[PDB]
Amino acid sequence: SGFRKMAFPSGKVEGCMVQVTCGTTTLNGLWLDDVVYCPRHVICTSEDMLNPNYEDLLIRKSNHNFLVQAGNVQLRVIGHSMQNCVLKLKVDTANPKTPKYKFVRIQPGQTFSVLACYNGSPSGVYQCAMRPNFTIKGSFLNGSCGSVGFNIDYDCVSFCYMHHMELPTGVHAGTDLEGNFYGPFVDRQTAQAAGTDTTITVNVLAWLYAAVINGDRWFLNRFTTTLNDFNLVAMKYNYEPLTQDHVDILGPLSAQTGIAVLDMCASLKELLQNGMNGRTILGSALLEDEFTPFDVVRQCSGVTF
Amino acid sequence: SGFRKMAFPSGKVEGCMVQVTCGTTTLNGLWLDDVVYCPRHVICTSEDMLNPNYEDLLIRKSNHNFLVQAGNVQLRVIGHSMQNCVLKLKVDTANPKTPKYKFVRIQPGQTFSVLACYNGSPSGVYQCAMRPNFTIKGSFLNGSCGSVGFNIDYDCVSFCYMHHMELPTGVHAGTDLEGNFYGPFVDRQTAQAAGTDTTITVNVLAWLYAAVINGDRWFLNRFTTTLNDFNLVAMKYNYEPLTQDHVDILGPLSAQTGIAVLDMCASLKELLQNGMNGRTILGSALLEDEFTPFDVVRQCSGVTF
Ligand SMILES: CS(=O)(=O)Oc1ccc2c(NC(=O)Cc3cccc(Cl)c3)cncc2c1
Ligand SMILES: [Cl-]
Repeated sequence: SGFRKMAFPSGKVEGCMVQVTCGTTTLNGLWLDDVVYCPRHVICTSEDMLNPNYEDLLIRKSNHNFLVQAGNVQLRVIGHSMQNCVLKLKVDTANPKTPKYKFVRIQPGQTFSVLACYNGSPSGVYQCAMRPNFTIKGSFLNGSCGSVGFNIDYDCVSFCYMHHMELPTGVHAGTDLEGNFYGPFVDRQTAQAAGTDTTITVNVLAWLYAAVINGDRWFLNRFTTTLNDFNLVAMKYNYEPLTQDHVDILGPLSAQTGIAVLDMCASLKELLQNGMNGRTILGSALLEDEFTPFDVVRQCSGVTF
Repeated sequence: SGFRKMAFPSGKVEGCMVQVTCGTTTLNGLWLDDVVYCPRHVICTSEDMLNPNYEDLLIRKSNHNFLVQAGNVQLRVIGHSMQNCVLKLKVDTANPKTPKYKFVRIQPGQTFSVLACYNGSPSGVYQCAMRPNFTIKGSFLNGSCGSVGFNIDYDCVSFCYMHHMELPTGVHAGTDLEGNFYGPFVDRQTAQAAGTDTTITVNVLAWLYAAVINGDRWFLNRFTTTLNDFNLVAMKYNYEPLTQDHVDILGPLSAQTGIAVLDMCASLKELLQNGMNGRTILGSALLEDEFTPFDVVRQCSGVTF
């Protein structure tokens, strides 16, 4: 029993965190096999950041311009290349702590653990979701660039995010491990704004199913809805549209609790109209959207209370 | 920017998690040097739990009755003893991954990271506080017994909790690493209830300072109060008393934001008698009490491990 926002154990990832220095700039890199991955903006000055020509800045660099530090050991850089917005530094030693890994690009609504690092040293781990506007609501300070987001499904680490920048509203933007940004963002200090954010509807529904499994039923009602009527109402509250794919994904939780997805959708429409009335759901006074349907099944028991 | 509930990197602890089997029971153990620590109830059947005589049950066991598994390796048990509610199993091999460690007993209000394990395998990491009623609001399933709570002090791991049981309300009870329970609980299948819980006041104040640092100032007011006047309000809303020690501990956050502790207390006083009025603080509609003053300074300064 109990439901917590839970991150994956960060051990396999901590053993990959290195410090990357290029001139006066210092950020974090990810050491996998004989390659160190880091944001390509490590080669820029603050004066270059407005309109950088990364290809032109990179061609002017040599392997000895990059200082890579793993704990108290200097790693020797023997090659450098760029893949989209990520810089790949070939080193002379394969990381003996390299876990079984994959590079995965995630869709909005998906969750992951972030190992926040400063100077190649892990300082904290937290759980978060890729927002529908492609930003992440992280907790990042100066020097956190290069920190990674991951999922550890079974014994394999799947890397899905690398931190690059903070937008003016305090939210964060980054890339997958192939250097492709999530969202309409660029690694430039030009004016960039995150689009209007919305609530991840399928995730709130999954969290309502988790509350039912944990014994909370006060919000349930005798109503059901069409999928279209649910969307007309939910979109008025800045909720993401619920697709037929989302309904299918909630199928196992619906089977386990005995509450059809469109029946749970009717509880949600009521919650958005009535508020909580001083009540809480799983210790929260807001509807929680950073738990996917897969997270709920993984965390929760197979017997409803 | 950003403020998240963040756990310590779990790496140093994951390297200590082992599986302990005694007959039909399987739970987790902590392997430090040549000793494996686990709950003493691992030696009990379900009938034994009703009223156990642990010394009598233990004297009937031999070293070969305990199966200890570290990854895919069988550890040889060469001795067994009991310290309060923890069983200590002497093994032939010292853990090569043993970090620098301490065993510490924490006070209610202090926070820690929990590495939830099943079959000696870490599956999740979350942050939580020792409640004033000595229970922890964890997220635990069957087989999580023996999972540990910890903090990191520079490069030293401070072990403060070992999971033993779940109370009927879904909250959890456990011991320090010396086998001494937190709270008026016993390791026995019998009726046990958690006392009425209170809010950790100094922690809410620290979380209000974190909101100010992050730009949330709507709750600030021109007013100030006294420790006497405030503690009358605190008693009335089931809040823990605020001591002069708590005021001193909040000193650095007070200096950084320019809001005196009794000035922040008058904001908390108003939040209790009037509510949030549809507003949120750090994305929350409730006053958060699971972040200590040290946690806030650490997350707003970028301390690494
Ligand atoms: C005082 S503060 O604002 O919280 O400190 C920061 C500073 C930089 C932060 C940072 N790095 C950048 O945004 C630098 C940058 C600039 C323009 C383009 C690009 Cl691709 C990168 C990432 N995360 C949190 C950050 C907090
Ligand atoms: Cl995805």
